[PDB]
Amino acid sequence: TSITAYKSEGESAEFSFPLNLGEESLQGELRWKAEKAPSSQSWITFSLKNQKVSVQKSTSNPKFQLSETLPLTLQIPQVSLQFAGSGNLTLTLDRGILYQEVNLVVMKVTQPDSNTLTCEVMGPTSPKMRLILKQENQEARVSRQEKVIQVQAPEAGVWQCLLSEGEEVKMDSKIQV
Repeated sequence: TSITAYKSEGESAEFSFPLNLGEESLQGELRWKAEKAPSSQSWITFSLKNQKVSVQKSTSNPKFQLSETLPLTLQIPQVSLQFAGSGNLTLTLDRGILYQEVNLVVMKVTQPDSNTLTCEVMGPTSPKMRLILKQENQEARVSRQEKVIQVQAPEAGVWQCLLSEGEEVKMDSKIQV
């Protein structure tokens, strides 16, 4: 089921749904819940006929983009902490309602003044997930088990910011301070 896409702001998230591509025709719908402003209405309606995907009136916020053919890739295109959350991609009567869960977690690293270095993430994170601000190739300076960690008066250099679950680093992002 589930699929998670980890991205730094300003990047593209692209999900790929690669299931049982026979001669199928579908009606498909994707609806999204953006994490802090859960203003319901995000969706895209599309249809499949002969391997050509098509969109029946979609939404515009975020601008979901669908692949005009198989394989059915949905791409949210210039990610932002404000679009992180998750949604389900319902597929239809292929034979029944086939479904997929989809998520997007977003990281934002900033140097707000020069006392501050910040790293914040938004979206669906496990609680065995911690944020880490490190110097480019050195060791973790801060490793807090929160969603926004901060570092006081960072030494000039490449800092890196990482999201890890267990010994698994889900993602990272660098900044030159």
